[PDB]
Amino acid sequence: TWKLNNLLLNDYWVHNEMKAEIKMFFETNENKDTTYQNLWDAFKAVCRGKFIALNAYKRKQERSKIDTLTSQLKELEKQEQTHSKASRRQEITKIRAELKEIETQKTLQKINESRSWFFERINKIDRPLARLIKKKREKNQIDTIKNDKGDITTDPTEIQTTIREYYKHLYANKLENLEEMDTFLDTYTLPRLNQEEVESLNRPITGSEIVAIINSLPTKKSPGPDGFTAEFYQRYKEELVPFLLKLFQSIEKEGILPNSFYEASIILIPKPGRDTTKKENFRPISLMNIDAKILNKILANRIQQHIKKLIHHDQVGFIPGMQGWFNIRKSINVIQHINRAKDKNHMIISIDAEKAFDKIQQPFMLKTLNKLGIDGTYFKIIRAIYDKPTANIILNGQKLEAFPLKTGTRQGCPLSPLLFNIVLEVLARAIRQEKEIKGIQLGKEEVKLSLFADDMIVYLENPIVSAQNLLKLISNFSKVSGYKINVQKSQAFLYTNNRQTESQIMGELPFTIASKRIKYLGIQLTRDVKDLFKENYKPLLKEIKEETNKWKNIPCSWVGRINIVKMAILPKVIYRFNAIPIKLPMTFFTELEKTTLKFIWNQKRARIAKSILSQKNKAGGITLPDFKLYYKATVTKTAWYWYQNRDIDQWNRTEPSEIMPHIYNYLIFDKPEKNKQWGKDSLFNKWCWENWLAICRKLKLDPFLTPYTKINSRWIKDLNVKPKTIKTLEENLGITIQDIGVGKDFMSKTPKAMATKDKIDKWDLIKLKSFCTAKETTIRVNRQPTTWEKIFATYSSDKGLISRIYNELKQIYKKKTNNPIKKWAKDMNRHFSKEDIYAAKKHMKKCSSSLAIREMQIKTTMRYHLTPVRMAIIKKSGNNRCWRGCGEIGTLLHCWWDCKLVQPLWKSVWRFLRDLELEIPFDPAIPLLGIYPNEYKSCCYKDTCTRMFIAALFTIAKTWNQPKCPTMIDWIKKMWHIYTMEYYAAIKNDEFISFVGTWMKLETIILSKLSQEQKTKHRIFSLIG
DNA sequence: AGTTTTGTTTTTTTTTT
DNA sequence: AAACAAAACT
RNA sequence: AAAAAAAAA
DNA sequence: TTTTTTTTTTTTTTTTTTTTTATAAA
DNA sequence: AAAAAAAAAAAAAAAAAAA
DNA sequence: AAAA
Ligand SMILES: Cc1cn([C@H]2CC[C@@H](COP(=O)(O)OP(=O)(O)OP(=O)(O)O)O2)c(=O)[nH]c1=O
Ligand SMILES: [Mg+2]
Ligand SMILES: [Zn+2]
Repeated sequence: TWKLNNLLLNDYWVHNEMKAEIKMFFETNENKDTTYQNLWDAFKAVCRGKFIALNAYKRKQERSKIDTLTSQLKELEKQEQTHSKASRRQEITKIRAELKEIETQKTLQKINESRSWFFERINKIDRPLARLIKKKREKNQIDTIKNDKGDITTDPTEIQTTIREYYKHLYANKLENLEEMDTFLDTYTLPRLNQEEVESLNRPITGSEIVAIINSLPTKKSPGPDGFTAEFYQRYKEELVPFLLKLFQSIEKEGILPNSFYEASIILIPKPGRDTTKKENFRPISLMNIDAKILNKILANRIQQHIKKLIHHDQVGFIPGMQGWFNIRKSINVIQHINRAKDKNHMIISIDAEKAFDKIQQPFMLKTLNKLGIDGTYFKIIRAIYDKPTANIILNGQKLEAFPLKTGTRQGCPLSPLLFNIVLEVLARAIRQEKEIKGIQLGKEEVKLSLFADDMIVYLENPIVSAQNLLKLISNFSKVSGYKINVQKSQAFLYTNNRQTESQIMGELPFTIASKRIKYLGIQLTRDVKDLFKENYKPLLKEIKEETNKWKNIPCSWVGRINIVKMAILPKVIYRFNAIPIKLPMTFFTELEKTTLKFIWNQKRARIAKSILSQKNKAGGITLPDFKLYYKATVTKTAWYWYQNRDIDQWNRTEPSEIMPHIYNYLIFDKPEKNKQWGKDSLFNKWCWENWLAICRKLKLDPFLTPYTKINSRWIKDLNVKPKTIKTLEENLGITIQDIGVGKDFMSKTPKAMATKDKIDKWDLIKLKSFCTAKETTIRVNRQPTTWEKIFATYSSDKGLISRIYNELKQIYKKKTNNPIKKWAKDMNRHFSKEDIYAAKKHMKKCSSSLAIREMQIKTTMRYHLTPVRMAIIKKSGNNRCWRGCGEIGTLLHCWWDCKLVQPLWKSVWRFLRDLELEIPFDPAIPLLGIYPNEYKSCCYKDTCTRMFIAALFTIAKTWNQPKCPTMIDWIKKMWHIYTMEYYAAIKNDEFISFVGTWMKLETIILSKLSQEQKTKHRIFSLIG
């Protein structure tokens, strides 16, 4: 089976001829005889023909030389068999040399192109470094199956039969009781779209909507069964989009898809931590054609706009703007309520659907869409999509015969997650409506359910009655929907007063009772909340320690090991903070910091101080992660939700509250409280407040009356004003006191405000007028807002809060550090200005794109390298003399610049600089630090000089303690290595116009100095010329 | 007039189902 | 995380 | 070896 | 009820003690 | 020579007792 | 060397 090779798209000739047939095919073909649905499948066949012909001609042509050499050489040696001749043997030798030459040239270029790609990515958070810590990807091979007879069988054809019969049977059985589906849908009250919303679904597709979806398709993904990739559609989007538009307009009119839209390839993926030999334990993922996914993406984007009308906020899975941590914190709050309660009669149940996407009955799903009011061209296209889908299974690389999909949604389709949620929402609305299943009461809140996709947790009171009635409702939903609950995964916590009562209830119900803990959404829920640190955070420390110990000998530098900690450790640490922001002992941070540094410095003491690595400005952009500041950023983030006061955020309302249950609405940018018994038992919210207040006083803010203080605040409510007045202002003028006006501007800011000024209850206005015109009010409200205050007040999205708060916290807590650049200035007798120190820092960032070259420069500036002076102090010895043996004191400036064994190399470099006809003083600050004297500031040759000097640093460092001169030829080899890596990458990026500027002059000089012998031994030849 | 800072856009990996 | 664009301040 | 949402660099 | 005083915890600053054996390439 | 850790002080908040 |  063909697949498009994406490298084939790169090529100028291939693009030109393919782009020519795309135009030619449609202008010839497009006539009344044939529909677009057929015409589109005919086009794809022709286009697949062309690519195979163009591949073959390309691949023949590139060996044409070797064809001619091999025939020509074989002809002369074919004569050599009959008679042996001298001059023929000479020509044979000549041509046979050239054949071996081109064999070598092809081999080297393959190696150098591979190396160049890796040279750009090294030590970067990228696929190579990700793969270094990963194991090998493990192949998709079924060689053993547990058999229907109970036997283990490895006969391949019996494997191919046993798998196919099982997957064919799973999808086969379509329910047929359509009368009962109506009766259940009538039983319960469901939402509906209005006429304006419905018109938004059914509107015509347009060219701008298509190109937007093409631009966003993921690159580097497997194609569908017809073999075309996302990169094809992105490349020819100009020619294709007119014809794609004609296709979708034809599908709207008729509700008929092309035949290829139904095709998909199933690949079987083993589920983690289950027997592979059981056929029961594989996940069938489906590969679909990219044109079919472009249509399905259109439909999913349209329904997603409305989805918050259809789906209650108990469901957070797949929904835009929701967070999984919402359900975690709500659940922990409920468990604490049960722990405190005097009379315990309560149960908490975790439920998962078995094969949730595969068991959805398609007739019930289409009835549900009609019951919500979805009809017209949108419903017509959805019905066409489920009309006859089929799958082929690809086992051991061999493509089996295809079966119909009579049930389920495809797992691998963009439209499947939302359709599943809309069907599950019918059951959720039924459970909430039914009052003989009793929720738990938390002050004024009732909590029955939390959902995350197919994952369900249920909170019940009086379980013997409530649990039986829940099961009966799910039985009835199963009969119509096909939904089924997964008996192996399902667990409960049961709370009762006496052992006898637990014994009886356990006998009734089908569920498995968890004594200590239930794993939930990535974390452990504990039966008592006091256990919460022990079960979640102490394991996480132990798991990070084991993980760094395994990696201890990986072959990367401290630069790469820092990036491993960011990529692998940091995401899981942030996830636990965000789910469970409880108050953590400082020993947690001490253990986490020691472990992480011990890994980065390879169990030897640090070469560069963690203080210096803290700031991006220092050490060339390399920066260490600060775990205490990420913790603080996560804890204070909650205050953004307190200010917003959203009706969806029921997770915030459910903390225990004897005193002042509304207080969190009042805390932020609002007036202080004199009662200080609130949040006495709070797990999360009280600790958030104490962190918020500490940061405000660090900044020297007054947090209590601000440019952002709301009209709906305690300030105005302590004035005794009627709610009709307060809400009138929010409806008419704005949210904040500043929107009203204060002092001189009290209402007079705008004509619409002065028009309002008469509209208020006569007594209220005089009360307001006194407060707004007071002297303290005028000063406090008129000040400029800081950046900290803008984070919590201004932004409408929660997106990216941790990232913003962390960047503020690093400026607020910024420390003093020693500067190595000042110590260099003391080793030389010179002063460096603030402008020089800035130049050294900019050079340390901009010397190269590769981390390999940048690391060398960073190590040199930051005084990384050991010296005899340092070692004499450490070893408590007088033997401070140069390891090379020139007899002088081994200072760092001796080692790099002044040792007579190093000096002949640096004079070589300056002799090249004179051949470039530059002029530069002979001054250690220029090559080592990158600090040039002012006259040279404006020169354009700095990029060339940077490659010359860093090559010299590599040469000296590779022989650091050895009693011999670094040589000019070793320098030339390094400089040529860098030239080769940059050349192939430059062509790949088409940066080649810049590349020729930098290297072209330098390359001519290097080649002039070598002999033909040296050039051959070291393979030094021009890649530009 | 030049340099520095802020914000958006393109590219990586990890978390859940 | 990088680079480019845009606006303000030295 | 595919999909959706979220997070960080 | 309000104000004052004492106790505990956390953060910042300064002093004192200890280190690794060469490096880049891999 | 340089980095890290420990030690000591200072500051604020919380709780109790008296004005 | 640490990708397709
Ligand atoms: C993890 C994962 C999940 N999905 C979707 C589609 C199904 C639902 C539920 O997944 P689940 O693990 O319950 O699997 P399920 O089918 O429910 O099988 P079980 O019977 O629950 O084991 O999420 C997916 O598309 N890709 C994935 O990699
Ligand atoms: Mg499931
Ligand atoms: Zn020396």
